[PDB]
Amino acid sequence: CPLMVKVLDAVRGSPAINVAVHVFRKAADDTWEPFASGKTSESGELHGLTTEEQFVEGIYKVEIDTKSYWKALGISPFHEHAEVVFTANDSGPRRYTIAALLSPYSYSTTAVVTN
Amino acid sequence: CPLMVKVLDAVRGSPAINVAVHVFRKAADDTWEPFASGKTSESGELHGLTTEEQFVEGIYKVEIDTKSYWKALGISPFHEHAEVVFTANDSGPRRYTIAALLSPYSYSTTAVVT
Amino acid sequence: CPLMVKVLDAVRGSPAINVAVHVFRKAADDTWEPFASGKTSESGELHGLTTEEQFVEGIYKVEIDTKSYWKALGISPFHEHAEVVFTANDSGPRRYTIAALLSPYSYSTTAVVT
Amino acid sequence: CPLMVKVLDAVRGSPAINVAVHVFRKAADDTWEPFASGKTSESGELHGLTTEEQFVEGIYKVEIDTKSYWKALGISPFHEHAEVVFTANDSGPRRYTIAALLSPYSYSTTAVVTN
Ligand SMILES: O=C(O)c1ccccc1Nc1ccccc1C(F)(F)F
Repeated sequence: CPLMVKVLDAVRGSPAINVAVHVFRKAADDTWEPFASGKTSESGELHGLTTEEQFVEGIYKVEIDTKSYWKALGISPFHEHAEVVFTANDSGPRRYTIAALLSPYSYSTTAVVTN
Repeated sequence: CPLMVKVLDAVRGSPAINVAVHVFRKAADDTWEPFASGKTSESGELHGLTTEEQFVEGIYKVEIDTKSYWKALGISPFHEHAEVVFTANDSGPRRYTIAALLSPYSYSTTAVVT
Repeated sequence: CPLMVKVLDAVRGSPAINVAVHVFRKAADDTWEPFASGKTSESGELHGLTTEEQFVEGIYKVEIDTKSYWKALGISPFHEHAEVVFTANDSGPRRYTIAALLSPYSYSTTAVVT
Repeated sequence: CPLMVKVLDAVRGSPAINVAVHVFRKAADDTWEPFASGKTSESGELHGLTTEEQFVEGIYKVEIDTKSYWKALGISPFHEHAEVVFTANDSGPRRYTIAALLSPYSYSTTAVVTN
C-alpha cells in the first residue's frame, strides 16, 4: 500500500469514518486528473487507493471532504475541504501515509514517508 | 481589514517571515481567479489584502507558498504549498483571520472569525 | 511583557475567552511554586503576567484550565488541562508567546520567541 | 492493550523512535506515583504499558520526554517534555490511544477512545 490516508476527529476523539477522499495527479497540461478515490473505514483509514506500478512520480493532490463530514454531524465547518498537495516518488518509490486531524475550524495534517 | 493571514514557524519558534500568499476567489465558471496576494511581514502577518467592499460572499482559496519558505531555510518540505479553502458567509459583521503553523512535513491551520 | 499567553477555540473558530491560566516556576526543591495567574481576555489573550525583572531564568509551567472551558460550553473534554513546561533561557532580549489551539479531545501548542 | 502511545516527528515525516514515556497515576494524596514506562518502537508506538486489570479508574499523566528526543537530533527544543493528563475509565474500561505530533517549538496531541 503505497498511499494511505488516515483521518481522525478531534471533537469526538475517534477515527473520522466515511470521509470521502479524492486523489488527483497533475497532468502534463497542469490540470488535475482523477487518480483514485474512496471513503475512510471504521478505523478512519483508507487503503488500496493505488498500486506501486500505477503510483508514478508526479504531483498529487489528496482532497478530504471535511465539509460533508461535519455537516453530517450537525456542525457548521469553516473549510470546504482539506487539501494536501505533494510531489511523490521523485527519488524512487516511497510509501506515503497522509494523516489529518479534524476540528470544525481547524485541521492539522502530517505525512509519514517510508522506504 | 476583513481578511488577515498569519503564519508561524514550528521549527524555529518564530513568525514565518516573507512567506508568499495568494488569495483566489472562485469564479462563476468554477475557476480560481486572482483576488489578492502579498508576503507576510516581520510579525508573520499579512494585512490589507482586501476591503469590506471588495470582499463579497463567495468561495475563497488562500494559498501559502510553504515550499519556498522551507527551501530558503535549507529544509526539504513535504508539501508543495498549504491551501485553505473556505466560504465567506458575510452574515453579520465578521473579520477573518487565517492562521497556519508550519513544520517541514506538517502544518496546522485554523480560522478565527470575530 | 516578557510572557504572554494566547488561547484559541478550534470548534467555534474564536478566541478562547475567560480561560484560567496558572503559571508556576520550579523551585530549588523541585517543587512548583505559584508565579502568576489570570484569565484570557475577549481576544483570548493574557498579558501582564510578569515583568522582565521578575521573570528570571528557570523552568516554568503554564497550566491552561481547558477542562473548565469546555464544561462551560457543554462539551465533555478529554484532558484535565493543558500544560506547557519550558525553560526560560534569557540569553538575549526575548519575549515569550505561548499559544494553544483547543479542541475537546486535542490541543496544539506552540511557542513564539522573539 | 488499554493504553497505547504513538509519537510522530513533524520535521522528518517519520515515527518518533526511542522516545521515553512515563505514565503516572494520581495517588490518594494528590501525588503522582509511577504507573508504567517505556520507549516508542520503530513504528513510533508504545504498547504493553498496562493491563485491563491494572488500569483502574483514576487520573493519569503521560509524560513524553520530547526534550531528549530533539537533543539527540541536534535540535534545541522549547519544551521540557509533553504532558497529557486525563481521567480514565471513569465510566467503565475504555481503550486509549494517546498520540502526539512533535516539532521543536510545538506539539499537538489527540486522544482516540474506544470501547
Ligand atoms: O501562536 C500564535 O501566537 C497565534 C496567534 C493568532 C492566531 C493563531 C496563532 N497560532 C496557531 C496557528 C495555527 C494553528 C495553531 C496555533 C496555536 F497552537 F498556536 F494556537
